[PDB]
Amino acid sequence: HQYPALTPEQKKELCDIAHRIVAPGKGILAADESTGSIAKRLQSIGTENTEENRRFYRQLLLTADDRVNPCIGGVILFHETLYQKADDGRPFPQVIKAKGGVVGIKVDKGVVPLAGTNGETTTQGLDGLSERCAQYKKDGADFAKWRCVLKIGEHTPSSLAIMENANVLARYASICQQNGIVPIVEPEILPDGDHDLKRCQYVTEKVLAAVYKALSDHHIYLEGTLLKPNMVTPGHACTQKYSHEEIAMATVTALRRTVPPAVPGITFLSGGQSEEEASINLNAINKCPLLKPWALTFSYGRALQASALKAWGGKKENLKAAQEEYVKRALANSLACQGKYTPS
Amino acid sequence: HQYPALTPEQKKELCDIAHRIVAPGKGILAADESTGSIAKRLQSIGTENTEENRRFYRQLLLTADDRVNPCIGGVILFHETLYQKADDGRPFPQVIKAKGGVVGIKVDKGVVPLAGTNGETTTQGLDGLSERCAQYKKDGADFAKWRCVLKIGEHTPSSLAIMENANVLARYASICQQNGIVPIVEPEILPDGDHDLKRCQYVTEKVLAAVYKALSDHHIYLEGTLLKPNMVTPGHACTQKYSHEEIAMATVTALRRTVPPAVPGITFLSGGQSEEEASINLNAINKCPLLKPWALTFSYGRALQASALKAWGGKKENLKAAQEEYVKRALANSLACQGKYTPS
Amino acid sequence: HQYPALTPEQKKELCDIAHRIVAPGKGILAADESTGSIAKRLQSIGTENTEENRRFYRQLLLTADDRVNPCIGGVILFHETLYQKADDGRPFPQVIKAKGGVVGIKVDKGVVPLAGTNGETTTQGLDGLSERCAQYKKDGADFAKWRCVLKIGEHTPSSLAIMENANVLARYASICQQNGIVPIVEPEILPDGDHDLKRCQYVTEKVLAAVYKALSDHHIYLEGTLLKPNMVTPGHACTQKYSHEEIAMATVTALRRTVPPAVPGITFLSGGQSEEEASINLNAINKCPLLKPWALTFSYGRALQASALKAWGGKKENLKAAQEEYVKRALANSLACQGKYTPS
Amino acid sequence: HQYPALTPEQKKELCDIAHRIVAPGKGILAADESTGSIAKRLQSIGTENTEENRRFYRQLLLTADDRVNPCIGGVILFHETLYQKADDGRPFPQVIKAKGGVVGIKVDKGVVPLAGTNGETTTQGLDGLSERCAQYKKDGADFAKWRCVLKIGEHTPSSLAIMENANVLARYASICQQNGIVPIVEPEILPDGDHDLKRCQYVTEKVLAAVYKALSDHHIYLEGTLLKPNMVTPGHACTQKYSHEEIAMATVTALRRTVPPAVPGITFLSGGQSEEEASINLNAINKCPLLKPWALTFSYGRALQASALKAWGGKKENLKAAQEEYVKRALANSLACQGKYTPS
Repeated sequence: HQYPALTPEQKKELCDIAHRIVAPGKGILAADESTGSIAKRLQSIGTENTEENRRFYRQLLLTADDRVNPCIGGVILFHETLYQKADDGRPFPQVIKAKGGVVGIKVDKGVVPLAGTNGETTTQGLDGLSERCAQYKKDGADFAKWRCVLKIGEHTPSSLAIMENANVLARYASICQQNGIVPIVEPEILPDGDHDLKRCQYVTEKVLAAVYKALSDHHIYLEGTLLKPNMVTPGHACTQKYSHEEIAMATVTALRRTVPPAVPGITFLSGGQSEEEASINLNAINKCPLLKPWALTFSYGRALQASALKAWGGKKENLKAAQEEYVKRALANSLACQGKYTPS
Repeated sequence: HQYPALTPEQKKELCDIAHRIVAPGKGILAADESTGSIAKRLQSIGTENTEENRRFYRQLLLTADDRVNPCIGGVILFHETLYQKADDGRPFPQVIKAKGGVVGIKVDKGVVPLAGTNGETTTQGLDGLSERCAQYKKDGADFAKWRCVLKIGEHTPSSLAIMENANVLARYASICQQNGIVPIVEPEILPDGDHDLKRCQYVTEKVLAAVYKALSDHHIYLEGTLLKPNMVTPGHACTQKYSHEEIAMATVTALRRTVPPAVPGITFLSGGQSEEEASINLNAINKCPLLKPWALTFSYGRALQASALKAWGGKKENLKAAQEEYVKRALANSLACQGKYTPS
Repeated sequence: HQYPALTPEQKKELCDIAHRIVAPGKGILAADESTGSIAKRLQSIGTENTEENRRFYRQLLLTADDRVNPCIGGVILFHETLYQKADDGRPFPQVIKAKGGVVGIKVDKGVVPLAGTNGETTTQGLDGLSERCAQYKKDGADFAKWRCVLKIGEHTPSSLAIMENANVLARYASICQQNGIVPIVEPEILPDGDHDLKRCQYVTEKVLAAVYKALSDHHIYLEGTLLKPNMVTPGHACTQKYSHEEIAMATVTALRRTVPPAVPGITFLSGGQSEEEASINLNAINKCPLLKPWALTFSYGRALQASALKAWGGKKENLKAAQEEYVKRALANSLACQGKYTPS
Repeated sequence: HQYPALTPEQKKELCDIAHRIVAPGKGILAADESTGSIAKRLQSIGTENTEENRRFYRQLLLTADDRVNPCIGGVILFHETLYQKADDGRPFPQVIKAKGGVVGIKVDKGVVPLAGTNGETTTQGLDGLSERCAQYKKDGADFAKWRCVLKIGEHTPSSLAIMENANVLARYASICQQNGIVPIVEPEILPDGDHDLKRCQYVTEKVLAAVYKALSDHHIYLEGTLLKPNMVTPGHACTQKYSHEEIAMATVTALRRTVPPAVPGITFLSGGQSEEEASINLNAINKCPLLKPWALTFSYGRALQASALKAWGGKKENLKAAQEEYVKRALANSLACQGKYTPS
């Protein structure tokens, strides 16, 4: 480093956090559903949108039993959710730390259109981000989430969208690492479209290559980062059927062609997939015959808890049973990231 | 345009605004002194920093006589200053429009360090900028100012700083043009250092080339933009003495090597220069024997009003006389941007 | 310049050559038809392809009367054609210098496919180019031609092709300027396709912006260069009919949005256009109401001499008459680059 | 792949060649000493420079015993050396194939200065490279070598030099893979200078990141490539002493931060190092506690054969003994790339 951006102590801290997140059998739980998204989910389960509703939803998910201690290496919370307290009164980050995980917080402020593109958007949130990261690390958070959205179309992702999303991801990563927070670079490719699996693999390769070029450009310490990419899955309109083995082969091939080995782990996202589909795909990815020099685990916000949310149904009396459903995913996903999961 | 970013009506509006700003004999007045900067200036003149102080300072500058009608093509205001009212009670943008100018507003939220660079910084402010631009155009503002800071050092400006400042400038320009506001791209090179004039010219050429590459990348309509670059002036520690003719030659050479002709005008900045130094340099630049296909006018926040601020001295009774000093610059600067100014 | 690439004497020489090429009423004659192209032309006129055939073809074109002294500011020759001698025995560059022009030589060695693109190609020729440029300047040549080919398709020009052609153009320009030769940057967009005029303008803007970014990157002295772009003309399959005024508006708009004013002149290419079509389009471009800070002249290899080639018909006795046809274009084109041409 | 550059059969062939080159215990022998370099070496050993001299030098090295069958996975030859024949009369590629290796050929035509840089140079050789690669694959060659030179100075490597060398490396790689030849990307950093090990690591990280960005840009199939980087070794004038463990840590750290796992192997270069120094450094690199997902072997043109060249001394009678010295390195280097080498 000509002008170092991190002291060796800071690099040690970021490496420790990142490796404790993606330790074998551990994955990320995503409770980052903002007001609109959690309102949509609560409408789906027939519940009104209030702060107490999110509070008992987190009580359902965050305050689970001790069986999910190794499964959940970390959770990502929302701002109010990070500041909210449990029924017992203890703060939620304290609950997560007692459970054994690490607290994370969604940082991005949403997507804003790019002028002159076919619906391509970039993500904002960089204003005053250093102060927010300092405050969130004061509040027990040790990693952050920033979601950038790129879509596969006939003429998209354009060069402008790819480089702009990569640059804002790198800026967010630098600001996070300057404040002791491990960034999660999340270039997320939408599964919408008629594109087949080969097209998705090609676009994922290009996007990840530009992402890590931008990370190298901004002097990002790669061992203090995580990756949250979409699995290489064909579009909903694609008539060709691809087995889980083919999904795993394409995904691991893209990650081996792009992601440097200094990345501690790759935490995949749901991307509209079902819980069983995501579990089987993660198990196949962890069972790929290729050489995989980074941890391949999960960061799911829908797969782990769709069954639990349906079981709760806006009712308190189902709580334990609903919590059971959540465990029924977490343990299973702990087997998915270890390549030890057997469906049915 | 594969996917057009502006309708022809919007392009016409931006072209009209930009050309009315830099019409012959017209320049930009910069009243963008934020709380810290205006507090420093008021401490220099021995005045406390309150909202009423800024209010009567703008009353001194904005509510001048009718002799400055052609000289001042537009002014840039601060958020409170744009929302503030005069002693008569009329809003300041109404005063500016009655005077004949066009209202502008400083948009950037300040500079934030870049990790891993020798003090290089980027500028933030993109969060929710479209809504702010819509509100400001509802408030009579038609152009905006975003100041990016690049400095000439032994190993700076780095590639990272240059491309990051160019990219954020292009993003700000696209957001502004999407809301009917003409952006002023302001890559400002600090005069600090021991570098000579050749080094400053080289760095200015590289920075402007990257700036307009980024503007082309983000589909910026160049005719709806303005440029606010520093004149090619050597550092304070540079022992070599450069005549105003050499300053003009280097500046116009850099602008001809970099700036496309679609740019309606180039409004220079003070950059720590004195009022007479800036006036003479602008007059020499407008008298350069080369072919200059864009308007070369001024955007001064110190040169036009340093004498007026000193004359005011925190006292109301000097008002008219202080206003006279302001006029003593504006008329002169109207001669500087027409190449018709004679010192002494 | 941190490490200068040209001494002031070299910059003066390049500026002098470039400005003498594009002096008002002067344009470039292109005799760069390689073995395949000149063989195709001679087959079209029913003549076999030998060295003597090219020799008397150049005798037809190069050894014209004194009426074409101001019209032809320079010619571009082939390697053998540069080394060939006239019927009188004087070398062809001596003939050109006596006529009043400046000798140029085609430098590029042809196009080679880019792997992984939809037929996109880059241009080779950089190997040992400095020695060849030194030899050619020893042989009276003062400028050079390098043709890069980009095509407008559904998904082309790709980012790879655009940046690669721009980079090889900049490398060729740097090598030429290091040896006293004024490069002609020729990013040529094929008119093939169903794309309309707006698409061609957009692609031309992007290509020219990347070209001049690459020229700035390689420290090219812009005043020692020329530009040979295609006019913004719709595809052959485009059903919409665009007037010459619209062609001129789109072309000058692209050039004003992209080309810096330091470029001494822009010498357009035929691009499959007819002689009268090219003459009328150049006349309209020179009559555009916009501000055009660079010379807008011609570099034609087909328009100036198609009539002369047809008149010759592989026969010596038509020589003078065929030469007359050539003059019938050159004078007319001298009126086209001055905006003084009247059809019929 | 939107427009595939290689059929699956071609990818299989390139993967097979690349993995057979860097199979465990195998490395590259470099006999690429051009006329000037081999003349300098022969002057050092007191021998005149003729074709027969190179012929018996290759007879010394290429026609060794059967003990070097697993050690030497491949050799890189010169054009004449590839076309030369042994004393028995069998062609040298046949000798290499019988020994068990794979034939390679140096492709680059040398370094040419970059205008406007502090001595930075780029490499030429792309002209007609596809035909040469086709001919060389017809002559038994299956991989190629292209050496690009970047140097660490006070202000170098510049951005221009880094991106230009990366782009020409990617172009060479694409041309090679289009003709069944596995390219060796060789961005070689000169050890000249007073820079310490941290500076060399930083520059190596940036150069490798740009190199693989350019490889991704040109659609290079990474599994059909090899890498030939310099070990992260401080300058000759650097007063600080770095242990072999520190060299290994810095080198593997740079490779893990930059090189994707799809690269079959990384074959280091001598870089002016001694034979024992290179062997110990390679052994330490193969013994690094980090996760190394690519083969880490050698590509030495001086370390393997300096002792053999000194033992030969321009005399035939020492042949066997000199060959013994060559074996004394090869076996040792087979232990260096397996992490099984013990000095003394």
